[PDB]
Amino acid sequence: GAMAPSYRVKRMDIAKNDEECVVNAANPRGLPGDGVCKAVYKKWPESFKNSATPVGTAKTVMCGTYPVIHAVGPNFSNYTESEGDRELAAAYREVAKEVTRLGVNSVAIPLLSTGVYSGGKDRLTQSLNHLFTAMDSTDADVVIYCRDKEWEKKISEAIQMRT
Ligand SMILES: Cn1nccc1C(=O)NCc1cccs1
Ligand SMILES: [Cl-]
Ligand SMILES: [Cl-]
Ligand SMILES: [Cl-]
Repeated sequence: GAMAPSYRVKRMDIAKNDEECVVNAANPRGLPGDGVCKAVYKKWPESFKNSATPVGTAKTVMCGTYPVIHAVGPNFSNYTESEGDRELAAAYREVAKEVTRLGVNSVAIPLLSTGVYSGGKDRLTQSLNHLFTAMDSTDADVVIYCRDKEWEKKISEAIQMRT
């Protein structure tokens, strides 16, 4: 575990993370995809060998010894708000199980279902709160990666509020 488990947020490409493993915002088919997924495909393409997994699940594949946790959030274009909310919560719970299983002291994690799977809605708070619900019982340092300057501020505020 980390000596004093923390949450942090950085506004930069998660392919440049300084953590012991990464969470991919994957598609269910293990395709290269777009946004975070495409960045992860560029950096760790070996990790997409048999990475396909259903919605609401996480599947870890090594790139060398570097774990890539493929976490499949729901596409809110296809799910009802209710069912999507349940699958988004479930994907983060599976991430917390994988992070624990791997024994890492740190993890880089994007906000699932906030990009092209958001169904055109701002889901920062929904996705971040499900992240916290899952990760709070883990002792890994969690570093959340985002690209939007306003999101960085809001994620940072949400973290510092609970400290
Ligand atoms: C941190 N990062 N590295 C590369 C691209 C991004 C990013 O956060 N993009 C927006 C998305 C959030 C979830 C799916 S796409
Ligand atoms: Cl960058
Ligand atoms: Cl997304
Ligand atoms: Cl963002």
